[PDB]
This record gives sequence, C-alpha cells and structure tokens, in this order.
Amino acid sequence: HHHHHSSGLVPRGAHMAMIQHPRIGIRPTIDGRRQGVRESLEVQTMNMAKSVADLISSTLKYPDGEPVECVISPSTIGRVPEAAASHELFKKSNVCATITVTPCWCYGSETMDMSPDIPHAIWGFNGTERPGAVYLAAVLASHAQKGIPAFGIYGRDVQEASDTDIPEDVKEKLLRYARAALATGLMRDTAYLSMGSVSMGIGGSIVNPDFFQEYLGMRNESVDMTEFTRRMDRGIYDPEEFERALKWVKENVKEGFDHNREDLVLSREEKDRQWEFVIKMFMIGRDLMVGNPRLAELGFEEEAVGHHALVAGFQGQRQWTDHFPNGDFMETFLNTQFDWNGIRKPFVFATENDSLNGVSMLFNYLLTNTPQIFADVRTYWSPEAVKRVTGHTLEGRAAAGFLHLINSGSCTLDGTGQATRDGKPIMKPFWELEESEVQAMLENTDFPPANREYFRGGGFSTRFLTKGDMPVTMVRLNLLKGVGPVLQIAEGYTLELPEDVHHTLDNRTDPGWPTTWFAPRLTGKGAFKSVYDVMNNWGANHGAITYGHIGADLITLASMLRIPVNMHNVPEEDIFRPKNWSLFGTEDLESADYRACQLLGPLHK
Amino acid sequence: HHHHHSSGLVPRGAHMAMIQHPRIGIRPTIDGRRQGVRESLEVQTMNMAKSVADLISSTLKYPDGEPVECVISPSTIGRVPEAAASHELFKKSNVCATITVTPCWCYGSETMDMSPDIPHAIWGFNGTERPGAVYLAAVLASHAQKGIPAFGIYGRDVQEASDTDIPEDVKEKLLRYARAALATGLMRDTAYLSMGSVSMGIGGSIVNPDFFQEYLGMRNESVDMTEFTRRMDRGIYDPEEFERALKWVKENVKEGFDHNREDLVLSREEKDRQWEFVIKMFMIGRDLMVGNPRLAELGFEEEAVGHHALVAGFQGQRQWTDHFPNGDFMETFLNTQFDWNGIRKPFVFATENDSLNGVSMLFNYLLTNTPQIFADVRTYWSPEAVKRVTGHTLEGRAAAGFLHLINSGSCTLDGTGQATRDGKPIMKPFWELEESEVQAMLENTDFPPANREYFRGGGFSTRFLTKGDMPVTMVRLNLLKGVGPVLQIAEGYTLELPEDVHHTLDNRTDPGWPTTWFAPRLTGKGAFKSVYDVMNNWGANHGAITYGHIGADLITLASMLRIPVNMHNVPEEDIFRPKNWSLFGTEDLESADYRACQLLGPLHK
Amino acid sequence: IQHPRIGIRPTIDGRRQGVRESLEVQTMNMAKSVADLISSTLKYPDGEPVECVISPSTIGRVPEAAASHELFKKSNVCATITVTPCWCYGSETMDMSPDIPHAIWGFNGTERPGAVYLAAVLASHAQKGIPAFGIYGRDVQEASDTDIPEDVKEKLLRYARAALATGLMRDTAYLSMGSVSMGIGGSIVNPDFFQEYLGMRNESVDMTEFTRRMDRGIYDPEEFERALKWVKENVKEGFDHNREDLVLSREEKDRQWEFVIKMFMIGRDLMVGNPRLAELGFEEEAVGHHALVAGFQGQRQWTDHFPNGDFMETFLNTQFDWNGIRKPFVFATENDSLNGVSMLFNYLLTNTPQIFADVRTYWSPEAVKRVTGHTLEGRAAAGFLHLINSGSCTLDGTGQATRDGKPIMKPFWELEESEVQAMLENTDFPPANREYFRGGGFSTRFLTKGDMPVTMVRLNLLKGVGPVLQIAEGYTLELPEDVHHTLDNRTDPGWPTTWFAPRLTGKGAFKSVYDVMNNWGANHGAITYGHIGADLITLASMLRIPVNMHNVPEEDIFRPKNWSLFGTEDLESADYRACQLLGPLHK
Ligand SMILES: C[C@H](O)[C@@H](O)[C@@H](O)[C@H](O)CO
Ligand SMILES: C[C@H](O)[C@@H](O)[C@@H](O)[C@H](O)CO
Ligand SMILES: C[C@H](O)[C@@H](O)[C@@H](O)[C@H](O)CO
Ligand SMILES: [Mn+2]
Ligand SMILES: [Mn+2]
Ligand SMILES: [Mn+2]
Repeated sequence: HHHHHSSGLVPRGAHMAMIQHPRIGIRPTIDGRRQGVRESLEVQTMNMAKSVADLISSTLKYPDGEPVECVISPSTIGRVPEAAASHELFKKSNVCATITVTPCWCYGSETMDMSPDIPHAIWGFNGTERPGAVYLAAVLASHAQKGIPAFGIYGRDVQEASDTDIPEDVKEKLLRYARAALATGLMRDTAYLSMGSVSMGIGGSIVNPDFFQEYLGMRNESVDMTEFTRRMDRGIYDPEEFERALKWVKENVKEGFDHNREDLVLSREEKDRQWEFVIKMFMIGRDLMVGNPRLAELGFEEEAVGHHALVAGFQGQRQWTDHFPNGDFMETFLNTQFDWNGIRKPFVFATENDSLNGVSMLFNYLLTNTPQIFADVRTYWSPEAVKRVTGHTLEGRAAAGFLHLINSGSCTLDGTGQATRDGKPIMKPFWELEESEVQAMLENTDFPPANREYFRGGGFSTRFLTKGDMPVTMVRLNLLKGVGPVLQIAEGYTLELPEDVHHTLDNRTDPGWPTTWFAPRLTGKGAFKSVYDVMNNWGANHGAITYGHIGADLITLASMLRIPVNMHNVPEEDIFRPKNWSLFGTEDLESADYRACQLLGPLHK
Repeated sequence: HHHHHSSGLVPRGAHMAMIQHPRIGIRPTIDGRRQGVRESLEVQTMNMAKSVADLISSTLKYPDGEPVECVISPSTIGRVPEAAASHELFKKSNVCATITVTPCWCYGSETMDMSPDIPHAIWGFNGTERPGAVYLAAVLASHAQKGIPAFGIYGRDVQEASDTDIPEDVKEKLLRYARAALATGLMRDTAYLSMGSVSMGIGGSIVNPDFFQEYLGMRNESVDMTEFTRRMDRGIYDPEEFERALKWVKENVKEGFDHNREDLVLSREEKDRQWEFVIKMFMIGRDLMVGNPRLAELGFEEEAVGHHALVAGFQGQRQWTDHFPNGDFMETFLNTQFDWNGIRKPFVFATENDSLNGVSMLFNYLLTNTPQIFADVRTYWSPEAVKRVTGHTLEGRAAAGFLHLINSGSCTLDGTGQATRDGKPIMKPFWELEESEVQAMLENTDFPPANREYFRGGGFSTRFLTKGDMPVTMVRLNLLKGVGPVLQIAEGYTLELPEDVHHTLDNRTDPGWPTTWFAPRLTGKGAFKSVYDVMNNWGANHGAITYGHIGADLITLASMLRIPVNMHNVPEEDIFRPKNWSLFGTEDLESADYRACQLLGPLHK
Repeated sequence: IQHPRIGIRPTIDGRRQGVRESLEVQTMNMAKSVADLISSTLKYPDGEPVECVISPSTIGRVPEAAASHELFKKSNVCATITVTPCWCYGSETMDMSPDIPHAIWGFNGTERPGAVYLAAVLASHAQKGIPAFGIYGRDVQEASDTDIPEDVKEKLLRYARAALATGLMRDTAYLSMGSVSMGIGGSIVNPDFFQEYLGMRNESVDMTEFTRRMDRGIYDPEEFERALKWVKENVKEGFDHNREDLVLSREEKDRQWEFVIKMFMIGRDLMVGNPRLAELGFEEEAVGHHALVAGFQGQRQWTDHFPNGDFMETFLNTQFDWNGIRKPFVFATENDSLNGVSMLFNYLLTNTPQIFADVRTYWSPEAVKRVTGHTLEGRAAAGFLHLINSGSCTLDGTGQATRDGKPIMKPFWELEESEVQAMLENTDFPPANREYFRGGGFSTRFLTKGDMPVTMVRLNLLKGVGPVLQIAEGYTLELPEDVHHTLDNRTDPGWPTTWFAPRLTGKGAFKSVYDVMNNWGANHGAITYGHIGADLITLASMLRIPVNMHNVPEEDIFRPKNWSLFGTEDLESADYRACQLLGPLHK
C-alpha cells in the first residue's frame, strides 16, 4: 500500500491482499488483596501467561510461515480497572481471541473479558495452594449466565506450585483452542470472490451473503467472467511474466493422452494456442483475487488492487466452458503450492463457484496451513461391486468399501501425495516443501486435453492418483433453510488399490481427471455404521479433503462460529466446545449443540 | 401474629415466619352412571383415596416435624359439578398438588383438575373388572392435549378388586410425587433474603429475581450489611439471649489452632471480643430471616417482623470481611440443627450470597428435611496425583479418584456425619437427633482463627472432617442465558482416606476449613465416564451436598418446576416425569426434557 | 474519560482515466469539512475537542474499504460517516461494522449521482441489517460549493453527538453502593440491560466499605482538612425542622459535617480511583471501580444509622467543590440505576450536569386556586409538576449560571467564579429530617429559577421487551412568591424544588399536564438544561431502545434509514418493530 500520485491506493512490494496477523490476547488474572497475597502470586501468575505465549508463538504459524503473535495484558488483573486497561490494549492490538490464566482465586465478573464477538478460553492451574480451579468454574459460570461463550481448560493431575511446565493435556487444549480461534481471526474482514455466479444449478454456487456476513465476518465480491476476456484482449496482465510462464510450462507440464472423439480432436496448433490462454487465465484469476503491483506499472491502476479475496471460485460451466478453454489449469495451479514464480502459499479456490466447498477448504486450510483437495464424491464402491467388477476381494483399509473422489478436471498437485515425511505421503505447508517434492509432483501428473463433448471450448484437465495410506479428513458445509450452515466431517485414509483394480475402476469412470480413493473410519454409530451410510448422508456432491485428522479442530472451530455439526466420526472424548454447551445437555451432545447454536446464533448478526 | 396496639403485625409465640403446611388434594373419580354401577363402586373408590391419604400422612413430615396434611374431595367425582365442588374446597384448603384415584372408567375432561399452577398425579387401579387403567390413559391424554402436566401412576401387577394394599411400585411413585410436590408448595410465596449483594464477582451472587418469581413463586428481599452494624451499635438484639449464648459457646465451642502469619496473630483480648461479635452476627442473621418476638418487647417493633425468608445469604467478602469478623460462625450455626436455645430446624443459608447454591440447598432440604452442606469444589484428585503425592494406591470407592469439597470457612456441623443409624454415618431431621449426637458433633469440630491475609476483620472458621462412606448427592442450579435455570445432580459417597493421605492432601490445601472427600458414582455415560469428567462439567465453583441418594426425587421436582436437567447419574428406570414429557420423545430423554421445559416454561410467567 | 473518534470515509467512483481523478479533490474535501465541522463544534466531557479519523485514501474498491477498516480498528472509532459527491459501488465500498452507528452524506448535486449512491448504499444497509442514517440536503448545490448547508449540519451534528454518547458509555461501569433501596424497581439492578444495550459492566460494593475506609483512614487527610475549612466558609447550614426531642446538639451536628465530607471523598474515590490513596499505602483501593455513573442505596439500612447521602449525592452531581471547578460524577440517589442511566444519556449528549428528582405532585389549576387563591397564567396556566428529590440535587440545578440574562446549566469549562458563588449563596443545607433519616446528615435546599428550557427523561425496563425511553421537553416555572411558599411548606420545605411544565401537543400523552404525569413510568426523572428530545430519539435508535412517549415534533425525528421500511405512517409502531427485530447491540 502506497498512495497513488492522484487518487487511490495501489500495491507495491508484495500483493495488495496480505495474509493478516490476528493476535491472541493473554490475560493473567490475580487475587486483588494486597499486603501479602497478591504480591506473592504476581510472579507465578505472570509466568503462566509468558509460558502460554511462548507455547503458541513457538508452535503455530500464520499461512505466510511467520510465527503467531501474542499480547499480554499491561498488568495482572485483580480489579476491574485492570480489566479495562487490558481491553484497551487488545482493541488496538488486533486481538482475535483471549486466554485467561491464573493460579489463584480472582473476582469473577470484575476480572472477566466482556467481548461478545471473539472466543475466550480460561486456564486454571490445578494446584492446592490456591483456588485456581475454583476461579475457573466461577468465571465460566458468569460466562454462561451472561451468554458470552468461554472454553474451560483444567488439567487432570494436581501440579506443584513451583512447577512451570504446561501439562500435555492442557497443551492439547490450548493449541486446539488457538488453532481454531486463529482461523476465525484470519477469515474476518476478508472476502469471497465469485467469478461468474451460478454453475449448472448447483446449490453452493448460489452464493448466500448472509452466511458470509453473519457467520464468518466476510464480504462478497463478484465479477462476470467477461472480465477475463477483457483482460486478455486489452493486455491487462504482466507480459514479462507471461513469457517466463510459457517457458516454464513447456519445460515442466506434460500434456496428456487425448481421449477425445475423433472429429473433436484439436490440431496441435490449436492446442498450443489453448496452452497460452489457460496460463493467462491463471494469472488473471490470481490477480483478481489478490492484486498485482505490476498491473499498476503497466498503467492499470484500478485493476492492480484486486478483490481482497481469501478464497474464490470460477463458475466455468456452462456459458464460459462452452466457448473458451476451461478453468482446470487455473483451478489446479491456484490450489497448488508453486508455479513459475516459485514455491508459494496456495490461493484457496472453488471449482464451479461452489462457494460452500470453498469455505469448507478454507476451514481446512486455516486450521492446517496445508493446501486442499476439491472433489466430486463420484461413486461408492461396495466390496460386492468391486468383487463382481474386478474379481478382487478388498482388504485392510479398503475392506469395508470406499469412495471415489474425483473432481471434474482440476486438483491441487500437492494432492498427489508426493511430499514425504518419515517415509509417508503427506501434504505440507509451502515453507516445508523441498525441490525434489515439487519435481515428484510434476513428474507424476499429466494434463489431458479436455473432453469436448462437455467442454467444447477446450483446455487441459489434471490427472494423477493420490498415494494411498495418507490420513485425511473430508469436509462439507451445507446450508439448511431456516437453520443456516451445518458442518459434516469424515476422517479416514486414502487408499492404494491393487493396480488392476485401480485401472479397471478408473477407466469406467473419467480417467482424464484426478483420483483419490477414500475410506472413512467407521464407528458403528450414526452415519458411520458403513461406508455406504457415509455417502448416503453426504449433503452435497462436493467435498473438501485435507491431509491429517483435523475433526476435533473443526468441531472446536464450528462451535466458535456457532455452526452445528450434523455428522462427524471424531471420538467423543476429543469434542472440545465452550463450557456452556454443557448447560444445554451432557448426554445428547448433538441436540445440545443444535440448541446452543440456535440460541446464541451467528457472531455478527 | 397479633395486631400491634397502634400499627402493624408483630410476632408472638414462635417466630414471625412459620413453616407452611401445604396440603395434598385427593380426588376420587367415579363412573357417573347410577342405578347400579356408581353405587357399587363408591366404597372401593373412596377407600383408594383414604389409603393414599394415610400413606402420605403417616410417612411424610413438614420441615417442622408435623405430619403432612391431606384433603379429600367433598364427594366422589363423576360429573363436572362434583369437580367444581372439589376445586372450591381445594382453593380454600391450601392445596399444593393433586392426586386423582380411581378403580373404574370416568369421563375424561368432565372429571379432570384444570389447575395450571400445581402438579397433578393420577393413579388408576390395575384391575380387570373396570377400566381403571383406561381412565388413566384417557385423562392423561386430555392433560397433554390441554397442556396441563400430569403424572401417571400405573402398577405392574393386576390386583384383585377386593385388595386394598397399595403395591410397593405404586407407593414409590406416590411418595416420590408427593415429596417433590410438597417442596414446590413449601417454597411458594416465601422469600430469599440477600445480606449484601454481589460477592467477588460470583455468578450466583448476582441475584436474579426473574428466576425466583417465575420458577419458584418466590420473593426477593435485601439488606445492606450495614444493618448488622446498626443492630450491634443500637442494641437491637436480645441481651438476655446474648448472655446465655456467650456462656454456652465458652462451654461447647473449642477454639482451634491459629495458623496466622506471625505479625497477623491477634491478642487473646481481641479474640474474645471477636467471639462476642460473631455470636451477635448469628442472632442478627437469624432474626433478619425469620423475625423475633423478643425484639418487639425491647421496643424494636419494625425489626421484630423479619424478612419472611425460607433461605438467605451473606455476601461477606470483600467489604465486610476486610473490616469485621467474618460470617463463618453465623453461616455454620444457621445451617446446624442446634445452638444454645436447643435442637432446631436449620435455617438454609448461602455463603457469599450464592443465591443459586442457596436454592440448590433448599431443594435438597425440602426433599429430605435434613440440613445441607455448602462447599467449594476445590480439587479433583486423580489416582496418579494421589500416587505421586502420597505413595498410596487408591482403592474401593476412592479408586477412580475423587473431589475435595471444602467451603471457605463454614459448614453445617451435621455435616461431620456424627449422627448414626444402624452403625452408619448420616444426617438426620432435627427431631430424630439425640443429645449424644449433638455432643459428638461439637466434640469433633474446632474453630480456628480466620486467616487474616484473606479475612482481615478476623472471626473463626469451622474445621471437621466428614465421616467416610455416607451416601450423598451433590447438586447445583446454574442460570443459562436465554434458557433459564438448569439442574445438575451427582449421587455418590463420602470417603475415608487413609490418615496419612488425608493429612497430606489437607495440609497443602486449607486445613482450617471443613472437609468432605467425595466420589461420584460413574456410569460410563455422559459426564460420568470418569471423576475428572464430572468436575470438568460442574457448572459453578459451588455445590450443595445432602445425605442420601435423592437424584430421582430432584428429577421429579425439576420437571414440576420445568427446570431442565443437564447432567445426572440417576438410573434411567428411576426417571419419573409428567406423562406428557413422553410425547416430546422416548429415546432422547434429555432433549425431550429440554423441549418440554422450553415449551411449557416456568409456572408463574 | 475516553476519546472515541468519528471515522470519516470518503467514497468515490472507481473508474480511472478521467472520472476518479477528477473527483478526488472534491470528495476528499467533503471528508475534511465534516471532520472540521465536528472537531470545531463538539467536545468531550473533559472539555477537549472531539477527534476524527479519515480513511487513508478515497474508497473506490473493496481493498480500500479493507484498509479504511484496518485503520479505524486501531483508532478507537465509535461511529462512521461516509461522504461522496459521485456514484460508487455500493456493497464494495460500504462499512460492515455491525456494532457501531453509520451515516452516509451524499452531496445533492447534479453533475454526479451522489444521491443515487446514497440511496443505493442505504438499500444495502437495510437488506443486510446494518442500520445507517441517511443525510441528504434539501437544495441542489453547485459542484464547487464547499459550505455544508444548514439542514445537513443539523443532521451531521445530531448524529455525531448521539454516536459519541454511545462511544463514551461503552466498556465503562455502573457502580452500585448497596443494592436495592426500599423495593424501588430501578434499584434492582439489571446487568443484562447494561451489558446488552450499553456495552457496560456492573460493579458492586456493600455500604460497609464506607465505614471501613472511615475507621481505617482510607482517604486523603490533607484533602480532608482543606475540605472542612472550605465547607465552613461556603456551605450554609439551613433551618432545623426537627421536632424537639430529635433535634441534635451543635457538637453532634458538627461531627456529622465531618462525616458527610468524608462520604463525599470516599464515594468519588470509589468511582474513579485516587492516586493519593496509593501514596498513603492502600494500593488496592487507589484504582477505583471504573464508573462513568454510580448510585448509593442509602435507605433503609444505612440512613437508619449514619448520616445520609445527600451531601455526597449533591456534590458528586455539582460542578465544583473545595478542589475547584470540575466535571460532575453522574450519581443516582437510592441506587436508582435507571435514573442514573437517564441522567447519563442527558450528560453525554450535552456535557451539562443533571437534576435527579421525584415527580412529587401534579398541581392542577383548580387545586392551586383552591389552596392559594391564585389563577395560574403563562407557561404555568395549564397546571404543572413539583419535581423535588428526597434530599439532594446538583447545585448547578439552581439555574444561577447565566447566558444572555437567561438561566442555564453550563458545561464546567464555561462556568464563571461568580456563578459558583451565586449557586452557593442560593442554597442552604437543613439538617436531615430524623423521622425519615434517624442517622442524620443535611439535605440541599434551593429553588430552580423559572423560565429555563429543560427536558425530563426516564428509562424504564418493561418485562419481555427491555428498556423503553420517555421524554418530556418543557420549561421551569417561577411562581408568585406566596404561592410558591404555600405549596412548598405543605410538601417538603427542607428539600430542593423545581417547578416544571411540559409542552403539550394534543397528541398521545401530551394532551394535558395530568396525562404527562399519569403516563410517567417511575417516581423519578432526570432533568437537563435544554431541549434535547431529538438528540435522545436519535441516541435511542442507535441503541435500539424504543421511545414510548415524547413531545418532540415529528419533523425533527431522525432515525436510521431502515426504520422507514418498518413503516412511515405509524412511527411509534415502526420503532418498536425495528428495535424488537434488531435487538440490543451486544446480544
Ligand atoms: C461434466 C459434468 O458436467 C460435471 O462437470 C458435473 O457433474 C460436475 O462435476 C458436478 O459438480
Ligand atoms: C479465600 C478466597 O477468597 C475464597 O473465599 C474464594 O475462592 C471463594 O471460596 C470462592 O467461592
Ligand atoms: C422519605 C422517603 O423515603 C423518600 O425518600 C421516598 O419518597 C423516595 O424519594 C422515593 O424515591
Ligand atoms: Mn463437480
Ligand atoms: Mn466459595
Ligand atoms: Mn426519591
């Protein structure tokens, strides 16, 4: 951001849209009594605060790889004017959530944080010498009596007064809380950009701004896809960048086998022209999302600013893709953690402008800092169907059947699963990626010409096979009329089928697109009695798939946003929600969660 | 109550506040058809009524030890004008709830009680000769169709027509119903008195009159604590009583070891002055609650009347206890079933003006006629922490860990557990206490000087150890914003630790205060999967602890008041709620209970 | 005293190569004029000029909106004003903050569609449920014109004063001393109301704290000596109406004077803290309770025993004492917290101290005739109300301060020495009536000068709905001297009097002066210098408190623009519907 010689802002340096740095505000509360008690507790109390700040700052990173930032109250908090001084610092410090720490008794409502629009957690030391726990429960009761949600963090094992380690059980809670709170703080005040609008009558592509505004704190931008054509015809993109990209693409991107029907096959001259075009789609999509200071230099100052988009979508079908090369290459590379410019954070991006899938990916992204697989839930494969079709009897993780996850053209190349840790397939934050790993991803992917019976305009799709045995979580938000957003979660594993089984199933389906074979973990409960039941209960044709088991993190996140969780396979002992959820019931956690979300409602209504 | 020579009422005889005598109204309904049927059923029907009245009156007592009173309709009820005559009698008879009894078919809505503001139960004889059961179900359907809650009492085993025993299964239901209904009738129209107001920002001490008014039928009174000072300086207490108390206290109350820091230790002259002062606090607190006719004789006629308080609280901290001796001695003796004047009903009394703990104690008190332990839930002791700290491996009832229950100074001396039945520790109604038992309680208690780093004004705390192996129920009401009161219940046992374990844990905590070691019964369900989970779900720093397993009684009570139960460990087969609860669902009893309480709402809104 | 800012957001057409660069200067000028108008005209309770912030650039596209929001977030902005002369891209340029008021001023000129933006962006505000005021001038202005027209200033300043009132309340506390006073409803303090509507916290101390600080020297002894001396010189003890055997000796009266001074000191220390207390070694007591407003329960338990609260209540609400001229500390008798908030509304809108009073009597013209022989004329002609607190009232409520030979109440920084003198000279302090206040003390007795324009205000809690506001603009009265003395002597001549006549309109509860009283929702009112009804209405609408009753002319009613979508005919109902649906700010 510098000021334009006459009018607006323009970017200089990095993009216009930076990743934000929300802080966590740490509030050490103390007994108010002086002439002995308070003075004797100051040091133990303020240390608790310092140790929490070091835990978070030394463990968690923002999407840009920087260490998360913490702020401590200007003093310990024993009486209201100390709370007010705290609140005043936090207001100007960009604080997205609060952690109160204490080893002693403090005065409930005199010391509590009143912010209704952010999460709070309280950690009471489990010690005998002072009532730390007792404050914990007291102040949480005030929170529930005043309808300001707060998390309760209480360690299992009595600690000695002089001990300053944070117990593993407390750490787990502190970090789950922090990861989830940071996701809320990173979404807030950003936008979703629609390119186009509704795609083929798909629910999530009918974008609902009330949801963004009320639940997420987010704005909605839109451009009609004509914008791409305008920029291409008028030279509103970086031509020097274009030349380097064309060269890198020629070197690194293998064009794939052409399955097109005979009379639909394009000339090699046409295919080359289409390659230039999709490279420009990428640059333009990326520029629209985040801005580009080069656009300003080329004298396109209005365009240089972008659309402040933390997440975005491309309608494509039907009107664009009937005419012009499709968006597979754009969608692929936006979601991939590199291009000709180098290794890079991803730009979270929805196929078919499925805004709800976009937000599902963004939850996943902000919780993990890892890129996100976008997929159609194409087929449920029962053991019986697999046996009939291939002769093979499924075993290990595939034994109970599995789901074919395969988007209609595009997918993050990180979703190959070629990055490695300890001999195992994973998806990594961009700053952990090695050159070899990028190379492996490119090497194990190719780019078949688009199927022109569906995508007359042409383009190239993305084709790889996700490596088996990677822990993942599939995720989907859906909008329920009269209720709002509801969240479903399925943790499980990618699979490696026998090769013949893979090729047989693949070739009957859509072998020009990207494949992940998915087995969800069954629990014998709810919708996880069988793999079939998991599909039959999946509430949209799309899912968002992340590396890792992040179910418990999502559940915590959803409660912060007051989004009820309709379906998950997370063990119950991992469910971690504000302490007042339990006033809405302890047996029927699902109903209590609906009652709590219903009553408190979204953050920004 | 006599009229003053010029103006008000004043008490004479007992106190101004008597314990009330709510009645149970018994309604025998009969088939309307004469010329045979009705006349042949009169005697069997009216006997059912008489036997129910004898059951209740011969088994249950009011808090003052008098036998509960019943009223029968002026005739059997076969047609509406007989129902009207019944309703007319009950209106002037102080009837707090209804029991309809019948051996035959009667005409539904023609015969039913329409009172919306009181509980109803219906007992249909399980006989073959007439449709008793059939009336039972019919009239209950009318109750649910008209939104007037009623309990259904149906015996398991077909009885012979000539049999007049009440089956054990029916008796259990009749008496649970009656105990709970009487508690509602005893609370109604009484008050809660606040002395002071908010204590150290504690939730329950921010008194919510909507709750008292709407749910309990109760008023709220308040005095600023200055009132104590006024009465002490102006001689507004009984000086003859004061002298007898001072003497009894010198003989019966052992002053305890002084743990104070050296420069804070008070002179013996000061300690003696403080003893006089806390004796006066007691008398004044007791007088404020219930009135005193002696105050009238001494010419303080306004004060003699009291505050009509069935339950009350003393703020204490911070402003009073920073200056004057604290309220431990007052709170202790109000909750204890004796003093210098003799053996006595308790006066239900909250530390720190925790009005919600007060009501929790009062539920417990009205259900049992036994005094009530007020406690901080200070510490969860895991087996691992106990092993580390003491070397001991916990066994029997303590094996899964336990809770340290220990109020910040005061507790009913009945909570020593020194009263005995059949070789076992219990807490008794006052009229069952023996002189030896009072003596045991005094003998096993002492009264340490208050800790002046917390209670600068001084005073004496109460110190004993509750005997192990007593069945108890811990209880807490909490206010949930947008919902109202919700009730949690944990039945279990007091523990006897090995002596070394006890002293080690005690001495690290607050050995000048009273201790109960508590193990809740685990069920493998909800919040009772582990002792840790029970604490982690306890919704305030306070609990109310009663002798006995009274979970099922509380659940019945809560349904009468439409307070949902968020957490309990009572077996499901014991849950006994109005029959329409089951129209709100039969599987998810917790959700159905929230839906039912939500829809019907409190009694007096 | 916080310094909440107003954020000025200059929005602009995003199209360059001409349009945008041509409008930059004129657009930025609108921002600058508004900042100047506000900063040169309004002041915080402490006398300092109000502060504004402008967006770091004009706003034509969303990332500029984002930057504006980033800056305002750290600049303590309590409300926004968008200004524009041109068309701009509605939802791309709008402020989304749900917890603060907004206003849009669109230039009324022809060359560019500024009124078009104004209405389009307000449509978005209504459709997204984020209330915003619309500010549109009556007369087409020339593109180069730089004057803010008078209709526009009036709206901008009304908006700003009301916005600032919300900004100054937020995050402060109400302190109760004691609890419930004599079963008075407003003294059963409701924290949900404070928390949800006002963004305020609740603090609490038992009156025992007073005794504690007195016994233990927890107040400033230098200050005490200077105060005792100043009070002997300046404060006139009044007539003792007590019956013979209740009359106190001169010694006892003198000890009580020392005590009530100490009460004043402790009350003030409790509200705002005092660094002298830390110097004297009570570091805890030194910080105070962060109270923008407070009350003192008093009766029954304290005033039965100890000197009453009148002196403390009077001087907290007065703009001076032995330490010099000074802002008031808004303070409620009987801990009537609703009256306290009513006073504070008036205070924050005007920077002038506030009369607390019981609405004691309605005097009909018939009854004045019967009792006095006199036939009321002038403003008094249609009857009137006796406003008189049970012992205390701000000395500024004498009406001794003067502007243009007319009685007023002034912000403290406009007070002259001679005016303080006049307030003192026209007040005496009668011993407390010991049948009602056994514990003693001294009340405050004066008579408010007549012909002073005032507004009486009351906030009431209505079960299941929440707070509702009632407003009566009117005038103080001067009665014939002998008529005054007859009415006074048979009521409570030891307490302070204001004679009030509300303006009648023949609408609603303002058809007669009796109707005004018959519809008054409590025994208390807060009374301010000035006719500020229109300001209250705007403030009420900011906080979503319905107005149940007011005598303000309909043309002056200025509410967020989406109120009109709830109805244009039946404004009262539309107001209730809007507040009901929108709810308090901090639910
Ligand atoms: C080719 C088809 O139109 C395909 O694009 C759709 O089924 C789409 O994937 C649905 O999300
Ligand atoms: C000594 C402490 O203030 C103690 O009184 C508190 O923790 C209190 O027991 C909380 O209920
Ligand atoms: C003397 C009375 O108590 C008086 O104080 C009451 O009328 C009080 O003014 C009610 O506001
Ligand atoms: Mn699809
Ligand atoms: Mn306690
Ligand atoms: Mn009054």
